[PDB]
Amino acid sequence: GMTQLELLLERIIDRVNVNLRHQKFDVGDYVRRQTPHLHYSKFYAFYGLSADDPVHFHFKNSSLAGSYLLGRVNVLHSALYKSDIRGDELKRKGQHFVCDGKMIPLHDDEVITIKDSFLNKTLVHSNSHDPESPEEFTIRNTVAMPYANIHGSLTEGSFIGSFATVDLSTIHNSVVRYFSYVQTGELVGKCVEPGQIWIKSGDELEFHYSFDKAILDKYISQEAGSCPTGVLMEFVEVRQEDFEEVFASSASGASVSGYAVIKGDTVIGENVLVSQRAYLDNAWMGKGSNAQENCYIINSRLERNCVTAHGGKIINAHLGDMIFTGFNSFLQGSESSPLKIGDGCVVMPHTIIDLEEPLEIPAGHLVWGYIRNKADLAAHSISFEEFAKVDGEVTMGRMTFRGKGGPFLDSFKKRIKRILSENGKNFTFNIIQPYQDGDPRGMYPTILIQPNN
Amino acid sequence: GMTQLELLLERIIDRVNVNLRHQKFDVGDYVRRQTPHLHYSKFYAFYGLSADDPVHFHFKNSSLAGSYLLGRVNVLHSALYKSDIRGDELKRKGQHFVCMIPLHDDEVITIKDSFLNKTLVHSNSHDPESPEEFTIRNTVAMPYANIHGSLTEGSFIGSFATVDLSTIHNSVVRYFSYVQTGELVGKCVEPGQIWIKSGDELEFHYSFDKAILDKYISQEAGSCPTGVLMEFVEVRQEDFEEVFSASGASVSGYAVIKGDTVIGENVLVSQRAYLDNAWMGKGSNAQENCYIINSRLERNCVTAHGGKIINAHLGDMIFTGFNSFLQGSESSPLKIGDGCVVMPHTIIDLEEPLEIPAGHLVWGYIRNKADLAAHSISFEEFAKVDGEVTMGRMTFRGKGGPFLDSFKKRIKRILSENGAFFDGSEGTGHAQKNFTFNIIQPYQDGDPRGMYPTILIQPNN
Ligand SMILES: [Cl-]
Ligand SMILES: [Cl-]
Ligand SMILES: [Cl-]
Ligand SMILES: [Cl-]
Ligand SMILES: [Cl-]
Ligand SMILES: [Cl-]
Repeated sequence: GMTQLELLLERIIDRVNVNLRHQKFDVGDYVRRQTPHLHYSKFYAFYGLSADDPVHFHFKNSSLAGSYLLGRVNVLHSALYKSDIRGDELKRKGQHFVCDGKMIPLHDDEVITIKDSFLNKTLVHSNSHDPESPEEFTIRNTVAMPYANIHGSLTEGSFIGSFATVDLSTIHNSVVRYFSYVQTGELVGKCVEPGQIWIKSGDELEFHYSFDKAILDKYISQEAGSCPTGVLMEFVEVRQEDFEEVFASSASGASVSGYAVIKGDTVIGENVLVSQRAYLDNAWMGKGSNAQENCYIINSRLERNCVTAHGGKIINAHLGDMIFTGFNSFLQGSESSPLKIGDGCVVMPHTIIDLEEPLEIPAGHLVWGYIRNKADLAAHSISFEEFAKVDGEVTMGRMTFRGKGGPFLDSFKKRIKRILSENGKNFTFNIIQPYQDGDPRGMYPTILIQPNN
Repeated sequence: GMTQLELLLERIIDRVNVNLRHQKFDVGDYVRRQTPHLHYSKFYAFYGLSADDPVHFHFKNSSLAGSYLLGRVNVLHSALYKSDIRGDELKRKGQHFVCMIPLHDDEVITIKDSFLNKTLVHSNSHDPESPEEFTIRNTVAMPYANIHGSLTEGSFIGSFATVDLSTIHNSVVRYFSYVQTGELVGKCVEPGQIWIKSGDELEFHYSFDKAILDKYISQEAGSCPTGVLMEFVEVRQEDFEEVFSASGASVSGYAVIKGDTVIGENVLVSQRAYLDNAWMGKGSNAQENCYIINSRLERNCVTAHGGKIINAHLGDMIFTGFNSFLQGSESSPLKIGDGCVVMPHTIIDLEEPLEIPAGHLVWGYIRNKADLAAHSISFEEFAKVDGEVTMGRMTFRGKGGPFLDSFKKRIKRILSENGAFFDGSEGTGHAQKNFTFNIIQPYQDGDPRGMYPTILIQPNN
């Protein structure tokens, strides 16, 4: 027969597949593996406990192997493998969901509910931005691959590829493939191929970029039945070890999680926030800067007020005042080819800078795509000053934009500003173990954790 | 302002004191301590998970620091410090408590508004008033106490005290006292009393000299237990932390096995058993919290919880009672002949070599031969008794024969259930017929520090 876990996976596969059926996309070989009951029972999982935030966890008929969960989370008939479910931004009862001048009071504390889903090394963060569900950040009938980001995005009946990002969007019965970024409000019954960057707000704003596959695949790709490969993968994996070490484990206004890696000649300035799963190596953090979960900052200097979003990687770079580095960005200079970024620049999500020569980006530029040199930069950037005049359609190679450039640019300024603001929490991670043998091996029993009266 | 744990303890104390108010007994200083929140948060607890037995745990408003829990257990508004709650023998739905009523439900342990310190809870409910519920409520228990098949309520159980197969209500049972009396209501049992009482036609009493007892074990309010017995166990609790091929045999991974220990066939060595240079003959059974050291046990020997055997040679089917301390040495070796029954809370501390003949009943305090004479009797002579007998500090009323058979029946049944008589087919038992201890952690800071949150663990549908 099949073990409970082997059966659990097949049922998830089947539920996801029926929902995705119109996309003729089979998740099976992305999920399915060798005697997982044996692989999974090897692992603990961890749940956060805080004196200051009332606990809620409900784990029912699931596996959690190697996962960390924080906040209020239900895991139902699911399998989470080395994922991070971060419910620290979830709203509380009596708080309001605000929408186009309406305010909807929450009946109950917001929870993250994961149901009939398989999440592999996936980060789930922020909260519900869909007024259909203000009390629940629902992920159901979903598969997500390594280093995916489900950021403030209700997801159902969908597939989220490796290093794919879904941002403040409702995802319904859709495929978002590796290294694709989606911020569209809603994505319904779609198939987004790999290496697409897509922003869409209303009917007067739309940005699209598309990576040359031949180039992208070197950094990240994945084939069904096999796990992801490429530079980005090597990069994160080769460092996961150092994260282990730090788990087992001076500047005014600064906060540095114990759950961050801090390495070499790192200098933490004032008002600097370094969150968990942040990785700093020889990092000079200028006043006001903010490293976020799952970002890497290496042999770099950030002058001031720089925000690095989740999955953001910065190597051998010098950043000025208030640079915003988007999701999953790979900004690699070297010692022979240093990278400079001028004040106020916005580096769009999923930007890959991999220098062959020294490069300096001038202040007040919007940057995207693939950049190795000066020519590439010219083909993959524009100044705020020029772009802010745009009212219509612009094409620059693999990039198209439709709408007003001013408000677009402003959407990014507001976002860094809000992060730097809000930015300016006492808890530990408790162990949870699975069945060690027999049929239920690798499964966790039905567990309900809550506060004492 | 008090923390949640400090407050929890006070609440417990106040409840238990109301129960005990007619005895004017204050449990306060036995329970209470310095910044307990800081101390208890330093510890993990453990719950047993089986693929084979449906899990049930419910922990509400409690601290579990350093404790181990197994089987169907509810812990409510309680503080359990380094205790062992063992529900492995609880009954199941459809089984039949003889008095025959059926159980309509699986039997559950419920501990509520109690404080249990290095206490062993075992067996099940022997009260026909409460067949489906083994309750321990408004109770305080001190180190190395046994609550064995005994419902307790509004009571105090002293250090190394044992309450066996009895319902204990608004009573104080003091240190190293053994009670098996069916029910013990509104009583006060002083230290070092051994009391068995069945119906109206049976009663046994022994009493230790206090000057003597106190050297082995004593406790005063506000302080923890002292004495030889305390130094003995504590000097070894370390070897336990570390730890945490014979036909028909079963040795727990959670047991200590040391030196030149030999595990015979059909041998059952349970968790928290401690063997060191123990030759364990076929059928023998080392239970939780027992110690067997520099000893040879010939066969079918059962050593009850707390039983300690040192530098001894035991024959065939010796029954060593609860919390016994049987110490010989190399210059003073101890021999116990076939079939002997060593009553609960027996203390042998040899000054000279001593051999106990086969088919003897032993109790009390024994260092030499003179003492042995004063503190034992042959089954053959005792079986003749129908009436009253006195032997020094020992008193007996009833029929000696039935009394003896009550012991024999027990060892025999234990052996049997243990699968001591495994032929390779029939006589199958525990030693032949599986879980892990999983961790739980408390709150590490603030107000709730040292507390565990509310946890409900159950099977998947
Ligand atoms: Cl896997
Ligand atoms: Cl919406
Ligand atoms: Cl993909
Ligand atoms: Cl204590
Ligand atoms: Cl104990
Ligand atoms: Cl006492």
